[PDB]
Amino acid sequence: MKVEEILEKALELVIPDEEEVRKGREAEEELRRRLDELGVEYVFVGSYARNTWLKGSLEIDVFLLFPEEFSKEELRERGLEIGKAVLDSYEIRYAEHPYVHGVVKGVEVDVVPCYKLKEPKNIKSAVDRTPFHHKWLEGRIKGKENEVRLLKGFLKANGIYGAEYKVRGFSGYLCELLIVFYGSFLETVKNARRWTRRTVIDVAKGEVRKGEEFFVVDPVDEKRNVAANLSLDNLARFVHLCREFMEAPSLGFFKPKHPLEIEPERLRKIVEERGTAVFAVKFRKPDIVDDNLYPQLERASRKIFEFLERENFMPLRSAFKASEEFCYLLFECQIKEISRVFRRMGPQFEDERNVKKFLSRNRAFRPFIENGRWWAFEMRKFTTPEEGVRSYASTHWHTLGKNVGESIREYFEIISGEKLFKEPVTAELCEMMGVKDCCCQ
Amino acid sequence: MKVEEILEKALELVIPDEEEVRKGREAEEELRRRLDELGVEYVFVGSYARNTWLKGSLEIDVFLLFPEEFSKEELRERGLEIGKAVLDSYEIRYAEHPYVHGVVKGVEVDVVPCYKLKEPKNIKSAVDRTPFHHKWLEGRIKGKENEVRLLKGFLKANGIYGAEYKVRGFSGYLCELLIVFYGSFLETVKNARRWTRRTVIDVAKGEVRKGEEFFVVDPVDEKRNVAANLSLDNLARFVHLCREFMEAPSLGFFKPKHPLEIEPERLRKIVEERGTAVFAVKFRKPDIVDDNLYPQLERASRKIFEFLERENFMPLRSAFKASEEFCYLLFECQIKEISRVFRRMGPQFEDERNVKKFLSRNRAFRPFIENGRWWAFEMRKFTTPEEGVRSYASTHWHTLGKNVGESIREYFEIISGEKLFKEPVTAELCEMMGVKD
RNA sequence: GGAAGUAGAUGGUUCAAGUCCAUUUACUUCCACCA
RNA sequence: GGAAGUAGAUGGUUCAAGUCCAUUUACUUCCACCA
Ligand SMILES: Nc1ncnc2c1ncn2[C@@H]1O[C@H](COP(=O)(O)OP(=O)(O)OP(=O)(O)O)[C@@H](O)[C@H]1O
Ligand SMILES: [Mg+2]
Ligand SMILES: [Mg+2]
Repeated sequence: MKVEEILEKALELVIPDEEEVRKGREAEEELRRRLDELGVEYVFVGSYARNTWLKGSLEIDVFLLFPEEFSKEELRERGLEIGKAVLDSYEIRYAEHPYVHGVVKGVEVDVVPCYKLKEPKNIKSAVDRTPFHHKWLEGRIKGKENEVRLLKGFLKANGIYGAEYKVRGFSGYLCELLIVFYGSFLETVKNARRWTRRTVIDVAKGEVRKGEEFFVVDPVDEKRNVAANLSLDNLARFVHLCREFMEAPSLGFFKPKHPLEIEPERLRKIVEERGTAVFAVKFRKPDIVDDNLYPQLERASRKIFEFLERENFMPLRSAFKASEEFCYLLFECQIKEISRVFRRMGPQFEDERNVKKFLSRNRAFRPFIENGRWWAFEMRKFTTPEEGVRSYASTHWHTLGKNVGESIREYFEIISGEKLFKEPVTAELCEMMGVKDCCCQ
Repeated sequence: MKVEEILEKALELVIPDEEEVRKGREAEEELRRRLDELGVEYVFVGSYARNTWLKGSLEIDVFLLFPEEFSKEELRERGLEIGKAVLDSYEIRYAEHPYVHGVVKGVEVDVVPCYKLKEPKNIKSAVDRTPFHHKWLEGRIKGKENEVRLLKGFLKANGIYGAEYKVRGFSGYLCELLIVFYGSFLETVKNARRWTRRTVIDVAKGEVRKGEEFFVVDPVDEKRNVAANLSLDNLARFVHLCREFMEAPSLGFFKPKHPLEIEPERLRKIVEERGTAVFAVKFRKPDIVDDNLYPQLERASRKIFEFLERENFMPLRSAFKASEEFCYLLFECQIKEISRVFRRMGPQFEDERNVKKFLSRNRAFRPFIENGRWWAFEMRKFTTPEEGVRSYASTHWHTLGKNVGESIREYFEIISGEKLFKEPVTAELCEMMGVKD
């Protein structure tokens, strides 16, 4: 019931069992053999090399150390070559930096080429700091492995673990740095209660200061923010979570929640009670990696939200979902239907030439004078948010992300009501609307 | 059919025929006999005394001159007493300054008490500059009185004659100062096309200058703006009217625009086409003079319009109507119905104590973080502008004018649709909506 | 692919566009995919 | 009766509103009712 006993039981959730450890060790042995046989230069890095990986998430990182002189294309060719040669099976899928993902003896492996630099200043490939991260952490993280695993488990259970665009949260490496800086999970959590959007953590200097934004200085590269891709809102969520946990510590904070199946009827009743327009833009998912797709979904949904705000539909929040074959951009608005008529501002009464020009247009209704200015009634070409978005997405597809917008150009549809509640978007609708009691465990 | 021809056909509408001119003289005969009987110091002033009133708009002005020693109360009692004695029929209804309205041999009369002071500066009673107004216009208006009639008829036809709150247009006295200034109706109309909201007209100096506001300076009182009560919008409407007349002169500018009757069903159709929420607050009309009522209706309208704005009902315009029994506050809104759920801004995430208090509130839905701050979903008590206004008027009756607010306190209703279209508000709704035909 | 920045060009909307909606050229940086 | 200003005294709403919604005391003009 006290934190210490909570943390004891939480360890059972985050520490790999021996069987998984063994499986890891054997795959490592086979990998070393295959790599030694190739006469190639490599280093084991990341959480496997440092024993800071989470139970159930074993993945080995092998880095291939190439001459700095190699072209980016040579780095790609050789890296991919070696990767395919040493893995039992493999997939090649990446946004910018080339690497091979695959499996050795049932264990997942990233085989990543990088440049063998003397110093990680003026990095040549995106991943060149990673060998230096490992060397910096290796003799500083000893005996703190399980503190790292607690922080990772805590973050993961609360959906803010990982720096990738799909999460915009805390990387593993960031977790390790925090644990070195504060000494323990408990100390990190206690101090994070006092973090601000201006907090700078400089682990190499042993220092917390104030800057322009939240910045965790990489001890390997003073210019690098390790928390560069942690969103303001996810920072906010972690700070609030640390405050909640200290107030009432519970094993529940390490237990992930999953969305409940909600009947389309609970949904109908909820939307009816809210009195809002709830609708989605649906279109075929571009065949691109997550790290390209997610910022494009984010862009498309903002541009449309922004359209809905300037057209006076009073959008509340938006959300999105990428399924296997489709994407959905979700919106909720306060205004289900607006009037046809609106006001357009004309010139001041003194300005005769400009008043003429304003009055020259034929309208259904007479212009009028109000507070020394001419005004006119005009008519909208749409009166519902759905009609607005049909128009907007048809004509502004191009501004909705490179691949998302091109897909929307080819086909999109607007869905609402039970048709929507039948789409795989109920978790996102529930979160968007702040529906109580729709998640469990 | 050119400009000067239009102006001459216009005279038949503004110049009183000799029979009503005679009607006035023998009422003035009977007035001077009755007043020349109690002694009484009195002086005929106003438009009758300058010969500048409109055809069929004959009212005589008689001013009782009282020594400056007379109290506020004795000016009232003694002045009212003389007015009652001298008039065949009489009514006593006023906002501040006491007078008697009545009839003598079929002619309307005002009997007005005032202080006979030297210099109309540092004024004692509200009406003290009027006899001096007349002493200035005496000769200066001779041979120009028909140009005055032309201007008054032009303003009267366009709903902008009169300085009273019901109108907020041009006073008869102002009309005479303009004709004295510019020389003719035509010259006034020609020049007024170039008036701004900043124009200052000083007749005593004989100049048009640019000042802080529209200020037609009284020659007998340079502190006083004769156009004090002319609304910016009615100035704007006159200036435009002048531009329209000079661009294409017509006798139609001198005839009152037709009432143009619209039946409930056509009005209904138009509202449906606009897609707006159109409704009224109806209540019993306070038994008060117009000059007290109309500023309160304006205030009530504005206060409710501002409520509708901040409640996101997107009001377009408002209007009001006073009948014999009832008053109506009319509104058109872009939003017929709003959602029950809305967003309310909470504190920045760093502020632990305020977040805690923000989150302690009992709500139907879970609060959320957006761009570094907490937000709550909250639930409205009303979802339509009619129910919103019902709540507002019940709760804020006190802020809606002294008497108008008191009447709303005891009873009001919100009315829309066929029921609203049955009410005598059709003129105001058409004006509000810019309805044509 | 997304974001930030600098120096520009253009279309549309409007009585009126440095100001709103978009389109576009160059040079900068950054982030995600490994950590 | 409405409006503008000078010195304030409250209440309500809100996480917090010297900034939102209202209430009130004194002084000081102004406007409409006649012109
Ligand atoms: N041609 C135009 N059409 C529509 N709106 C305009 C136009 N020009 C200016 N505006 C408006 O003015 C904004 C541009 O800022 P700017 O510096 O011109 O102030 P401003 O418009 O002159 O404001 P104000 O008229 O109230 O002084 C725009 O956001 C827009 O709302
Ligand atoms: Mg790994
Ligand atoms: Mg008169």
